[PDB]
Amino acid sequence: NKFARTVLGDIPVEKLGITDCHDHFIKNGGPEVEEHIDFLMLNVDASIKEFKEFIDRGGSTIVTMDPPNVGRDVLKTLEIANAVKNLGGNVIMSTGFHKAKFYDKYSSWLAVVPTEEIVKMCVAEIEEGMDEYNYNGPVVKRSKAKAGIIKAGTGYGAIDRLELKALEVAARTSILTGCPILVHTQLGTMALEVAKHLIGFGANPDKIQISHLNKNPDKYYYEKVIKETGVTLCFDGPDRVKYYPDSLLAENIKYLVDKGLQKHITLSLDAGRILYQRNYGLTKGKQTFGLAYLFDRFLPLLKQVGVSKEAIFDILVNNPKRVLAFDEKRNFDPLKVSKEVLELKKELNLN
Amino acid sequence: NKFARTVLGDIPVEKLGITDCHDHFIKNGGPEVEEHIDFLMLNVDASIKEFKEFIDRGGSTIVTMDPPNVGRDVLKTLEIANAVKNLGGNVIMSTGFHKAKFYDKYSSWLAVVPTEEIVKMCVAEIEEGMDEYNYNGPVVKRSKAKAGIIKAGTGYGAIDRLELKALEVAARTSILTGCPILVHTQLGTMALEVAKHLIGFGANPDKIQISHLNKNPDKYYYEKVIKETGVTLCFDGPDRVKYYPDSLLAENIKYLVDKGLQKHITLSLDAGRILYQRNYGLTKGKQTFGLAYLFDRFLPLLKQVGVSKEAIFDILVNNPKRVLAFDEKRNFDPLKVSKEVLELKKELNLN
Amino acid sequence: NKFARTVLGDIPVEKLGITDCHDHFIKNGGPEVEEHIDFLMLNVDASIKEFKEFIDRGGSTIVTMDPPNVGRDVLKTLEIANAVKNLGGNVIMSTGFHKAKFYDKYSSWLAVVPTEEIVKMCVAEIEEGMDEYNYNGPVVKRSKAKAGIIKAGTGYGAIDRLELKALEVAARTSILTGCPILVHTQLGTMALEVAKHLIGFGANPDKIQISHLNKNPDKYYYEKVIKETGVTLCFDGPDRVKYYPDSLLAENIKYLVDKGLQKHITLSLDAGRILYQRNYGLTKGKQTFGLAYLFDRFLPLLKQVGVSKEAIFDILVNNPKRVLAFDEKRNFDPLKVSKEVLELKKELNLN
Amino acid sequence: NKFARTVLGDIPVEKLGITDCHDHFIKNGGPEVEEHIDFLMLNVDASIKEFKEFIDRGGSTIVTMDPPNVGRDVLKTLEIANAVKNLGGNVIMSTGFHKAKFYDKYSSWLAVVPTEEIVKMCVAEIEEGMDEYNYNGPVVKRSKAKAGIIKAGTGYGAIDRLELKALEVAARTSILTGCPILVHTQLGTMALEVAKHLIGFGANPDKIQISHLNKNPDKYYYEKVIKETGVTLCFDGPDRVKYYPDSLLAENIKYLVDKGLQKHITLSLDAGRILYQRNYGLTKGKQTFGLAYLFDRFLPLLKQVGVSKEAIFDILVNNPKRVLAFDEKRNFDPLKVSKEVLELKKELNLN
Amino acid sequence: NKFARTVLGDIPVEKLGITDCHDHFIKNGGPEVEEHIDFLMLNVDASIKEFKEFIDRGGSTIVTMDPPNVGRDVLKTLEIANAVKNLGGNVIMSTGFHKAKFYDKYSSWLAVVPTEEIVKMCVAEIEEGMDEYNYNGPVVKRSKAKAGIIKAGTGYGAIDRLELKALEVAARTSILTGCPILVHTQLGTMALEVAKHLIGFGANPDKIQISHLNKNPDKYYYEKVIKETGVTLCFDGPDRVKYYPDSLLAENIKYLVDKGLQKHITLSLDAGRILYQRNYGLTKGKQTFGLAYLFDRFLPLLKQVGVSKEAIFDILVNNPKRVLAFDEKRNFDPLKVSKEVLELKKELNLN
Ligand SMILES: [Zn+2]
Ligand SMILES: [Zn+2]
Ligand SMILES: [Zn+2]
Ligand SMILES: [Zn+2]
Ligand SMILES: [Zn+2]
Ligand SMILES: [Zn+2]
Ligand SMILES: [Zn+2]
Ligand SMILES: [Zn+2]
Ligand SMILES: [Zn+2]
Ligand SMILES: [Zn+2]
Repeated sequence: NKFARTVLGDIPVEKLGITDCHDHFIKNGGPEVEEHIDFLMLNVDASIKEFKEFIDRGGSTIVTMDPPNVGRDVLKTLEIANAVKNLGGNVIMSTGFHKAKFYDKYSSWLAVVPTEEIVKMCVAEIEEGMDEYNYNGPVVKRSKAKAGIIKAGTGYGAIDRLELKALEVAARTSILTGCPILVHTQLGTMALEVAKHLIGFGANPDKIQISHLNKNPDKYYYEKVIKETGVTLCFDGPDRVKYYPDSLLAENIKYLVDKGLQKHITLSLDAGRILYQRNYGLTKGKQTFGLAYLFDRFLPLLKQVGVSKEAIFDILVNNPKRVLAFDEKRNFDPLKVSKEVLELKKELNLN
Repeated sequence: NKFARTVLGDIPVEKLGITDCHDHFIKNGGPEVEEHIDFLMLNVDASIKEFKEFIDRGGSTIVTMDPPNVGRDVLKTLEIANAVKNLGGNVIMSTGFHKAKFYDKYSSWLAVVPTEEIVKMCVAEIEEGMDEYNYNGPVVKRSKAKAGIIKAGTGYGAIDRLELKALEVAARTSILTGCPILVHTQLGTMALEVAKHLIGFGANPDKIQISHLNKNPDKYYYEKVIKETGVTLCFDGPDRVKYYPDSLLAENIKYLVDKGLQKHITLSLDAGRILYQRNYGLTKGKQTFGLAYLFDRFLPLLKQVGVSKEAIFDILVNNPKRVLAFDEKRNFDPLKVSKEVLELKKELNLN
Repeated sequence: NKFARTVLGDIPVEKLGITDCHDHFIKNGGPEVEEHIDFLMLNVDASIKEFKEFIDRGGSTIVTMDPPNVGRDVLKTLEIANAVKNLGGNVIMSTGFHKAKFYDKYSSWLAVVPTEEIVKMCVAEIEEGMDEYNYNGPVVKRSKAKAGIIKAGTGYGAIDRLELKALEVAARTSILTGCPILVHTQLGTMALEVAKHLIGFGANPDKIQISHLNKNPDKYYYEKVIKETGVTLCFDGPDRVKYYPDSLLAENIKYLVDKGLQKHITLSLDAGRILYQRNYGLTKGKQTFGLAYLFDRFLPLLKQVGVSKEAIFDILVNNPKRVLAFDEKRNFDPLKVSKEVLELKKELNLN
Repeated sequence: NKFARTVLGDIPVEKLGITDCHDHFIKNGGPEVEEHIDFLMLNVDASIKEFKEFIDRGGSTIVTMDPPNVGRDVLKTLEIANAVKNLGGNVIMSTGFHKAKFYDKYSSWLAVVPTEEIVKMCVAEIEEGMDEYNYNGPVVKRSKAKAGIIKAGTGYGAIDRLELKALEVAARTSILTGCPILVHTQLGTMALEVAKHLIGFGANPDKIQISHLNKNPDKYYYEKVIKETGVTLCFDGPDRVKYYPDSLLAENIKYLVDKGLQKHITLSLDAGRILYQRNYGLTKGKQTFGLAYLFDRFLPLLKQVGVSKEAIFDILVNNPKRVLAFDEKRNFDPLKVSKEVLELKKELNLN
Repeated sequence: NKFARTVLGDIPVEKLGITDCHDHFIKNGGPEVEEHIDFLMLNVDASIKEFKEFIDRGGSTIVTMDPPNVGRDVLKTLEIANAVKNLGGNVIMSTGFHKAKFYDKYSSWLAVVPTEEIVKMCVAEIEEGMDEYNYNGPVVKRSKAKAGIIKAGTGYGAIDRLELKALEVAARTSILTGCPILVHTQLGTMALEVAKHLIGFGANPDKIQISHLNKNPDKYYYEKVIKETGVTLCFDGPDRVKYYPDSLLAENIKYLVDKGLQKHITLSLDAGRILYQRNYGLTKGKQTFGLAYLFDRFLPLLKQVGVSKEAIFDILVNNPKRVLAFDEKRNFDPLKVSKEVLELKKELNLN
C-alpha cells in the first residue's frame, strides 16, 4: 500500500502515472529572479494551459521542485493543482533548500539556525502543512497542503559546508517522515559525493534522485554513480541547446539502458525560465517549446536511438512510482552516520 | 522620569550623554553587503576600540540603526556593549525595516505578511527581546536584550508601497510601545512626506528622527520639514566628500539654528562602511577617519561657522535625550488615521 | 499676431498660457530605453491624469521634446492632446534630433544622409505633418498633426560633429519654417557654443531655448550666455536631488532676475523617467512627485527666495509666448554662415 | 537558364563556382557593433586581400549576409566586388532582416510598418536596387547594385513574433521575385520550425538555406530538418573552438552524407568578427585564420573523415548553384498559407 | 639663483613664466587606460598644437604629472618639449608614484621592494635620467632627460599603507635631491594628513603642492591645510562640470585670497582625458575645450568675482617659481621622523 504525498493529499503510487520529476510553474520572486528576470513566472492561466498539454500527451504528475525560500508559491501552485485535478493531474511540492549561492552565508537561517531546528521545520511542511509565507520570516501560516519531497542543492565543483548542512537536513527529514529526496547538482558535478553523503547519514538510496547530470555528459560517471550508490538520476536536458544537444542525452540514456540500469533513470523538463514553456512563451509574444516537447520530440528520439518501450515505461512510470513512494517512518540515529561523513563535517566546521 | 531602552537595559535619559544618533559597528551580511563588500563589517575588537575613542572624546551613547533583516547582529553588538558599559557607553538597537530595495518585492515577509502580524513581531523586539536569528526565517530565539528604536526607510525620490507599509509598522509599534522612530531617506528625498505619513498614522512627531537630509542640502526644505511637522533631522555627512563637503552641512546647520530650530537637529556619523571608522580602516591597512573625527574636526567647524556651544549641547545631548525617551504607551485606532494617508494606501493597494 | 504650432493646429500665442517648455508623457522604445527600463513610458491614461493635474494647477501648454528617433509616439501623444483640448490643454511636438550618443555614428541617417535632405525631412514634419513611423525607416506615413519646434542635442563637455550637423539642421529648418528651436545640453556644458553656432548659422536668438543649464549651476555662466547671445535658458531641476537641491536652482534664478535677465528664462520638469510623474508613479506602486510639484512646491520656493510676481509671470507665460511664436519664413543663405562656424565645420570634416 | 543576382548583375549559375554561402567583409556600425567592438569591420583593402586568398584557393563566390539595418555597407562592398571581378570573384548581397534582438521591439520599422509595405521595400532592393543608406531612415538613395538573397533571423530557443513577421516578409519577397532565402538561427535552435513556416507561407524549400546548425551539433536533428522539409543547411564552424571543435562538424557532415543527404548542405566561414580573417587579423597585429582555412585545413579534414569528393563538390558548387538560383516569379496568395502558420500568427498577435 | 629641472635641462626659475602645474599630453597605456579608453592619449602632433595655444595665450611651462608606472612616455614627451622649446615652452616631468589603486597590492614593486631601494631609483630619475622603459621591468635604459618633480597619490577618504610608503619615498627623494613634490588627492580628501606626513618625514612645505582640492570645495578646509602646514594647493577644475561649476572654484579662490593666502595657490587643467584638450578633441571629431580655456574663460572669471591681478600673477608665475625651485640637497635622518608618522607606520605594518 505505497503512497505519494501530493498537495491535494496522499495518493496510491499506482495513480502517479507518467511523471515529470523536476519542473516548475510558479516562481514568485526570490534570489533566482534576482539573477535574471526570465526566472519570474507568475501566470496561473498559462501554467494551467501547459499542464493540460502535458496531460493531453499522456502525463499525469508533475513534481515542482521549488524550496520554500527560492521562488515557491503555495497559493498559486494550489490553484494549478485544483484546476487539473478532475483531469487526473497531480502536483507534488517540495520543502528544504537550494544550493548555498541562494542563501546569505552570514545571516540566513540555513547558516545560523541549528540543524535540529531546521529539521523540525521541514518535517512540519511534510507532515502538518507548508508555510504559505514560505519560511520567509518569523510569521508562519500553514496551508492544508503538505510537501511530498525535500530538496537540497550543491554548487559548481564543490559541496559547501552549508550544502552539507542542507544534505543532513534532507537525510534526517527523509529518515523521519519517509519522504523522497531530490538534489540539484550544479552542472552535474559532485553527484557521487551527494549520494554518498545522503546514504552515509542514513537516507534510503531508493528514495534519492539527483538532478542535472545531463550537464555533465559523462556516461562512465553516470554508471559509476548508479552502480556505487543505487540512487536515481533525474535528467532534464531536452531543448537546452546552449548546454548540450538532445542527441547527447539520448545516447547517454541508451548507454545506461544497455548496461542494465534502466530502473535508475527519471525524466523532467525543469522548465524554470519563462521561455521554457509554450504557453508562458506566448505571453511573451514568442513561439517556444515546453512540456509537450518531451512527448512530441524527445521520447521519439529515445526510440530512434534504440531505447525500448519497456525502458521508457520504467523511466516515465515505474521508476517514479518507486522513488517518490513514502518509506515507513524511522528514528534518526546519529550513531549510524558514516565515519567519512563525520570526518567531513569536522573538516567543514559543522559541529 | 523618562527612560531610553539600551541593549543592556532601560536607562534614565540623563545617562544618554552625548549621543551619536545613527551609526554602525557590525553588519553581518544581508542585502547591503550584496551591493558592496565594504558593507561587510565583522570585527568586535575593531568596533570596541572605535567606541573607546568616541568615549575618550566625550561620547556615551551610539544608536546602531540596523534593522533585523539588513546586517543586524545581536550577539556581536552585545559583546561591544558589554565592553564599554563600564566606561559609561550605551548602545541602542533597532527593530523594523530598511528601504524596499532591500526586500524581495514578491515573497519577502514585508510584502506578504499582514501589517498587524508584522507589528506584533516588532513590538516583541521592543518589549520581550530581539530575535538572535534576526527574523530571517521561521525559527526565533529571543535575546534578553531589547530594541530601543524602530526603523523605516524610503527610496530615491519615491515612497514605495512597501515602505508606506513599513512606515505604518513603525508608527503602530511606536504608538503601542512608546519607542522612538528613525527613518532612512534616500538622498534626503521625501522627508516631508515621511514625517506627514507617520503623524497621520498617529505617531508623535516628538519621537521621530529623519536621517540623511545632509544629502539634499536645501536649507529651505530643512526648515519647511521641521516647521510643518515638528520632527527632528538627524544629520550624518561629516567626512563624506563624494557627496558634499563638511562646510555645506556646517552652514546649513548654522542657518537652522539662526532660525530658532536648534532643538530639531541631531548628529551621527553613519559609519556603515568598513573605511568609515579608524580602527576598521587599520584592519584593511589604511589610515581613515571615524567616530573621533566628529569631535576632532566637525564640531570645531560648527563652532567656526558660528554655531554656539549651547546649540551644540542641544544637538549632542538635549535633543537626543528628548527624541530617544520612550513615550507613554497608547492604543492604536485605525479610524483616526488621516484621510490623506488612507487615500494614499488605497492608491497604492495597501488595504 | 503670432502663432504656436500645436499638434491640433496653430493657435494664437495668447492661447499658450502657463507653459511647461520641456517635458514628456510617451517614450515608446528607442535608444533611451536601452539605457534604463525607467525611460519606457507607455501609459496614455496615466499621462492624461498627470496632464489634468497640471491644468488644475493653472498650466495650459506642454512641449514634449521627443525627437522622432528617440522615443516619439505621434499616435499616443495625439490621444493625450485630444483628451485635454477641451480643458484648454495644448501639446507641441518636436522634430529634429537628440545628442549623438543616441545615433549610430557609422550608419545612422544622421551620420550618412546629406544635410539638405535631412532638412527637407524636418521641414516636412513642421509643414506637412509628422511621420507616424517617426523616421525609423524608409516607409513614411504622415499624420495631420505637425511638429511645432525642432530639437538638437550636445553631449558631455563636447559638441560632436554629428551634433554640429544636427545644429545646422535645426538652424536651417527654423530659418525656413519660422519654427522655434530647443537644444538639450548634457549637464549644461557647451551652452554658450550651442547658442553661438545656431546664431552663426543664421538662426534667430529669439527662437532659441537651451535646456539643462540647471545641471551646471554656475550663475555667472548663465548670465554670460544670455548677455552674449540673447537666447533663453529653459531650466528643469525641481525634484532632481541626485543632481542638485531645489534651493540652488531658485537662488540662481533669483540671481538672473536681479541682473535684469528675467525675460530669458523658461521652466520645465523634464519628467522623462517613469518615476518623475505622480500618476505614472502610482502604476509602479509608488508615491512620487510629478507635474503639480511645479505649482505646489517649486513656484512657492521661487517666491520665498524673493523672485517677483512679474518675473514668475514672464518665466511661465510671456517668455514662452515669445520663444515659441513662429518667425516669418526666410531663405537660408550658406555663404552667410559665420566664419567661426565655417572653420569649425572644416575642422570637424563636415564638408 | 538559371541566374544568380550579384551586385554586379545577373550571372548564369554555372559561373557561381565554389561558393562561400555566408560571410562578411564590411560591417559598418549597427546593433552588433554595439555588442562588441570586434564586429566593426571597415577595411576594404584587408577585405580585398582576403577575397584574393579565397580565389587563389579556388573560390569564386561569396554571399555577404548583412541585412540593411545590421552592418550592411553597399558602397564599400561594391568596392570589394569591383576589385575582384576580373579575377573571377562574385559578391551576392542581402536584403531583409536579422534576429529580433537587433531591432527596437517598440518603435523599429520591423515592429511598426505593415508587412505588405516592408515586402515592397525588400522587393525593391532585389528588383530596383539596394538603398545606399541601408533603410536606416526616411531618405532612400538606390544603388544600381541589387540584392540577390533575403535574410531573416530567429533568436535563442524561440521565434519572436517579429521574427515570424520577418519570415513572412522573406517568404513573400522570395515568392514575388524568385530570390533565395537564408535564415540565421541562434545556436541552431528552431531550425525545423523556420523551415516549416517559410514553406507554410508558400516559399520554395529548394530556395531555402538555414545557417548555424553547427552550433547545435545534433546529427539526428540535422537529418530530421532535411528529410521533413527539403531545405538546405548552410554550416559555418571551422575555427570556432569556443563553440565546438572542427572534428565535430566534420563527423556530422559525414553522417549526413552517409544518410544520402549531401545535396542539402552548404558551407561558409561566417567570418563576421575582425579576428576571423587573416588580413583583418594582421591590421590588429595578430596571426589569425580566415577564408583560406576552409581549403588549407577544413576540407582536407572532411576528406580525412571520409567525405567523398562528390559530396564535397556538391557542398561547394552544385548545392549553391541550386539554392542561389532565382525561381520564376509568382504571385503571393494569402489563402495558400498553411493553417499551422495562420494559427501561430493569431497566437502571436500578428494581424 | 634657483633652478627648475626641465626635461631639456635645469633652467633659471625666472624662465618658468606662466606655469600650468598639473597636466598631461601623453598617457601611453598603463593602469588608468584600463579604467577607460579615454585615458589613452598618444598623439604628439595634437599635443604640440595644444601646447602652442597655451603659449599663444601667454603660458610657458607645463608640469606633466605622470609617474613612471602610470601612463608616462619619456620619448614622446621629449618630442613635444623639443617642438616648443624655441617658443620658450618648458616641460617638467615626474618620477614617483600614483595612488595605490594603480599598483598590484600583492606583488608590485611598490608593495615588495624595500623603501630604500625605491628611493635610490627615484633619486636616479631626478639626478641621472628617467628610464625610457619607465620602471616597468628589470631592464633600464636611461634618458638624458631628468625628472624635475616627484609624485605621490592618495585614495578616496583613506591613505593606504602603500601610499604612506610612496609619501615616504617622495619625502626622502625630495630631501636628498631638493626636488619639489606634488601629491594627487582623491576627491580632495586626506589633504591635511598628506601635508602633515610629508612634513613629519622631513620634507620642506615650501616644495609641496597638493592637487585636486577643487573636488572637495570646502573653503574652510583649504584655509586650514594652508594655515597649518604651509603647503601649496594646486587646483584644477575649470570645465569639469560633472564635478563642480567653474564659479565654485572661483569663489573659493577669492575666499583664500581675501584671507591673505594668495601665495599658496597654483593652477592647472589636469587635462588627463582625451576630450579635455581642444586638438585631441578634434582627432575624435568633436569640439572640446582644453588649455586655452584657462585664459579665455577661467582667468576672466577669477577677475569677475574680484580676484586681483596681483593675486593672479602670484598664482600663475610667482608661486610656481617658488614651489618648483630646487632646494639645496640635505640628508635624510630617519631618527628625525615625527612620532606621529612613526606611530602610523607601525599601525600600518610598514616596518
Ligand atoms: Zn536545479
Ligand atoms: Zn529546477
Ligand atoms: Zn541609511
Ligand atoms: Zn546607516
Ligand atoms: Zn534632455
Ligand atoms: Zn527631456
Ligand atoms: Zn548569423
Ligand atoms: Zn553572419
Ligand atoms: Zn590626479
Ligand atoms: Zn593628472
